Amino acid sequence: NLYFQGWQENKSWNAHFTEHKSQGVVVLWNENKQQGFTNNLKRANQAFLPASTFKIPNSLIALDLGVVKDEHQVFKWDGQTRDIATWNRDHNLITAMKYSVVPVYQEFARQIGEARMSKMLHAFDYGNEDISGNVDSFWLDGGIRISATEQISFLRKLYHNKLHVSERSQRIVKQAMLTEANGDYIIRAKTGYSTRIEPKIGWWVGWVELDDNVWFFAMNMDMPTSDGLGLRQAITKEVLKQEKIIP
Ligand SMILES: *C(=O)[C@@H]([C@@H]1NC(C(=O)O)=C(S[C@@H]2CN[C@H](C(=O)N(C)C)C2)[C@@H]1C)[C@@H](C)O
Ligand SMILES: [Cl-]
Ligand SMILES: [Cl-]
Repeated sequence: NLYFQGWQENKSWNAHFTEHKSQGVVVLWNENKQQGFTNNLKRANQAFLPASTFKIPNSLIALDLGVVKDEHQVFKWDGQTRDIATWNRDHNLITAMKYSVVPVYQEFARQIGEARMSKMLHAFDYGNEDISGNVDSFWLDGGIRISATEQISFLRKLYHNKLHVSERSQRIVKQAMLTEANGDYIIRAKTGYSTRIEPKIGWWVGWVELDDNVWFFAMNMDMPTSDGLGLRQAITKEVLKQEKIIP
C-alpha cells in the first residue's frame, strides 16, 4: 500500500560535527523526490526525550481543544521569577514558542489532561506515544521518546494538514513555527534542549520551504553545556549549504 526507498547515508556531513568537536545526527527529507539522507543511520533512529520540540504537538492539541483560542490570546505570567528572563512576562502562542516558555506549555498540558494528551499522541503516531510521568513534564523527564526520523514523519503530516486536528489548528502552529524567511527560503522549525535526564542533547526540527520544494530536517546533538547551543542551527545550515538547499 505504501513504499519507502530507505534512508541514504552521507558520512561527509560528520565533518561539520567534528569541526566543532561535537557528536550528533542531521536527517534531511526531500519532499518532491521522497528521498531521505542522514550522516548516521543508527542515531537517526535513536529516540530521545523531545523536550521543547514537544511544543509543536502540545500547541496543536491545545488549539484543537480550545485551551488556546487563537495566536493572540494572552497567557499572563504567574509571578514566579525564573532563570530565563524572557519567560518572566506575558506571552501569546507566537512568543511562547519563540522564547520556549515552558510554564505556559505546562499549563496547557494540565488543562489538556492525561487522557486527552495520550489519545492525541496516539492519533499523531508521535514517537513511542508514552506520556508516563507528570502530565505537565513528561516530555522533559518522563516516558515519551522520539527519534529524528520519527520527527520528520510527524512534521510531514503537519505540513500537509494530515494530522487528526483541524486545518486551522495546523495552520496556526505552522505560523508560530516561523523562524526565518528571506528571498530564498522559509524555515519553520522548533529548537529543543534536553537537560533533566541524561544524555543532554540539543534538538532542531522543522523544514525549509523553497519556491518549488520542501526539505524537512531533524537534528540532535550531544550538548553537555549550553555553550554550544548555537551549533544546532549552525551545523544544520552547514549541511543545508553543502547540499545546495540554501545559498
Ligand atoms: C526546551 O527544550 C527547553 C527550552 N527550549 C530551549 C531552546 O529552544 O533552545 C531552551 S534554551 C534557552 C532558551 N533560549 C536560549 C538559547 O537558545 N540560546 C542562548 C542560544 C537558552 C530552553 C531550555 C525547555 C525544556 O526548558
Ligand atoms: Cl516545553
Ligand atoms: Cl507564516
